[PDB]
Amino acid sequence: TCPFYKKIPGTGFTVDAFQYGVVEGCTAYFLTHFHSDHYAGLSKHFTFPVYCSEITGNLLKNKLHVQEQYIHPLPLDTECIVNGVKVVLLDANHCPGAVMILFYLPNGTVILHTGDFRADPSMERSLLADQKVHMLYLDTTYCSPEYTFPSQQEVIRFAINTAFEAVTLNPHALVVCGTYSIGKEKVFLAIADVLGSKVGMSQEKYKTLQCLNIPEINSLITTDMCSSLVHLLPMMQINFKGLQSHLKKCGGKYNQILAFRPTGWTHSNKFTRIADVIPQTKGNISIYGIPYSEHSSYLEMKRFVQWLKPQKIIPTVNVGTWKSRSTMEKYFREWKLEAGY
Ligand code: NI
Repeated sequence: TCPFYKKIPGTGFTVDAFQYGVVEGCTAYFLTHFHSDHYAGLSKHFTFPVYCSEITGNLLKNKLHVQEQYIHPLPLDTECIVNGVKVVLLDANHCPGAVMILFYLPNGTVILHTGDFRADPSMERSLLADQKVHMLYLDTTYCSPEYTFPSQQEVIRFAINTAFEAVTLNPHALVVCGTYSIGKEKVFLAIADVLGSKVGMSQEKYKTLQCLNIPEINSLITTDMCSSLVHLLPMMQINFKGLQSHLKKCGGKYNQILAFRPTGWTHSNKFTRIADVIPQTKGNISIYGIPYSEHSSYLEMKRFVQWLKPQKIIPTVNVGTWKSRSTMEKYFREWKLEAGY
């Protein structure tokens, strides 16, 4: 059945709740972003109103075939009325089209649902600054102090410099990047830009990227693999076997692969700086795991919450075990006593 942390009290609304069949009492289903654990259940047979960003609505229409009449895209940073309730969509700094949702309840309660987000000090100057938030439905993915990671800018600098050096030493090296969802497009687009190439990819993945309103995209991507020296593959093919296989398919155009796996977190982060990252190598194949995150680090999360000062926090991630739930609740109380709210 639908869990309580997916329901917005005082409304007929749910968030990211498409796999429970008809939710009793639901008048509008919000979708924060186009990731499968959140859209799970949508298809061309869905006949209830879906509220989302423009980009998420492009993916619903083109990838899932949801009928246009049930897609309700809203502009960001704009007061909108949905079934008599004021809402605002805010950029969540997650994947393309991902939003946070502000609900202004008829009784005067204000609720922020972060969806999935990577907290940023820029958020402290959005429409959030303008009123008090009483309840926070929080993306707690990395809510423990072991989770540190570098800025996205530092990670992309490392990837650009590594790729440019390799290909300049060996003009017959191929760069491969893994993907299994939207998000993290900066990794492959930045590397292709420094090398003067388009990114080559499957017809399915090209279609997906063409829904994202990315500026000048026709100039950066292609389905012609032969004309590209940065290839995108399924994350599952980023291993020695899969890459050896791919290299055979390129017909002797290349004699070396340098591959990137943008993971979330990996426990090399507790010890190792970005400067000191090294690949796994076999033969003429090297694989780099780079800590490019689209979720908050522990410190980023803590800063956002201590700035916002909510009266009540409802975690949305890691809620399945008592030990996780109790650990998170202890951090929330620490943050509140340190900051004085
Ligand atoms: Ni996500």
